[PDB]
Amino acid sequence: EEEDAGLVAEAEAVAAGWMLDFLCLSLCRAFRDGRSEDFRRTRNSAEAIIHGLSSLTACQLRTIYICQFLTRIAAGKTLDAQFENDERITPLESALMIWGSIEKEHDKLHEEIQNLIKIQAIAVCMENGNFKEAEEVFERIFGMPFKSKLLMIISQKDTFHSFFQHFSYNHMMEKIKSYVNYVLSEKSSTFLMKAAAKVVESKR
Amino acid sequence: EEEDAGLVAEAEAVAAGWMLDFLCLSLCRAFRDGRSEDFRRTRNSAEAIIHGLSSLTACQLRTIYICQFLTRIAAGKTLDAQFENDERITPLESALMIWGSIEKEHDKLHEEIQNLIKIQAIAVCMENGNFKEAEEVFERIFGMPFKSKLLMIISQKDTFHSFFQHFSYNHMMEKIKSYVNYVLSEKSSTFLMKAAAKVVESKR
Ligand SMILES: CS(=O)(=O)NC1(C(=O)O)CCCCC1
Ligand SMILES: CS(=O)(=O)NC1(C(=O)O)CCCCC1
Repeated sequence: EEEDAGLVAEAEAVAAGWMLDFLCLSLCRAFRDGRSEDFRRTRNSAEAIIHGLSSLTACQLRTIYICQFLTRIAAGKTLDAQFENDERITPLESALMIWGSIEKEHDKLHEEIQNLIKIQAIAVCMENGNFKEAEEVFERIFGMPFKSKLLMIISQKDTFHSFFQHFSYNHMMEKIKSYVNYVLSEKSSTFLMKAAAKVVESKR
Repeated sequence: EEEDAGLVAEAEAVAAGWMLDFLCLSLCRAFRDGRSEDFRRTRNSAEAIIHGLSSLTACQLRTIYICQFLTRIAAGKTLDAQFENDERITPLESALMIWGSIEKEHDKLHEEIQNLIKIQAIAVCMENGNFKEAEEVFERIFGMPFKSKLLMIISQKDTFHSFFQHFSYNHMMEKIKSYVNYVLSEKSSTFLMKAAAKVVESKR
């Protein structure tokens, strides 16, 4: 009776871990494919599942950080979104924090993604007339050559600058999508997805 | 490329169906055990998963009605909850609608549960001083012997009546819990729960 409830709770924790992995794989694919509504609905599902979990392995915490990073990147142009208790931190600043917190290799791709988020964190403020806020974002990030070029653009209030077109929002998204392509190949073999794909293939 | 995305979407629909079944089993157990916070968190998870599903088998629709019925029963005393587009329909009235919509046997237990919800739908209004609303609930439900006894109690405004203690809220909950005990035994063999319990048992 007391042992039965204990065995049930452990089984629920096992199933929840499988649901979290599947939902991360679904979120990464939606981000890659640009399926905006599917990403929104899948994020709602991962949030709910995460609140029903208590114990997290190091791998599950990395998986959660991935969902969080993609959620902030998708909301990168939504300056009204508050992802941290400090109301000043913009969505791309919150993404940059999670990017530097994941236990992952700091390869060339990692650094390019980091620098593209830094430039775009400022650019999105400028492209909305929020020039004072761009300087405040700049001070929190920077905490050069590029550093002084960026301060010069904020100071000149030239929102439509050629620098923000070379290191564009679309370039940041494409570099992030190439990274998500590695996460997708890694989680394609998780339990729920593997068992679901096997049921589908058996009906072909 | 176009066929790959199609196979992925079908696998996601298969996994979602397994998540819906597991989450119904988790919700029924929480209701039975009286684990209020676990029920609230699990309901949040089933809602999110349901919004990510498009096709529903007849069995999945029955499963959803079960989650809905238990959700309204749990909110039975919360008269500020609006479960239908018509703002007048109280939570126990909304539960009675789903109870008469499930494709299930109309055994003795089914009818006892139906009649206990009818009496309590009125009683909860009286026990909050909402006497006019109790008469309005009574008219929508009824739409005797019991019928005239109930009208007499509403008319006398005797909120604390001996009738509402014999056919009490606790009796309605206990009868509903015995029914949930049958749903729990039926869904204990669903894919995700069976596979999770097997992982737990293998570590013992
Ligand atoms: C806005 S969020 O913080 O990014 N949302 C999650 C949460 O747990 O809050 C974290 C992982 C993605 C979905 C759920
Ligand atoms: C308030 S509710 O309507 O009862 N919520 C569900 C929904 O889909 O809205 C239905 C099944 C239970 C959880 C999700």
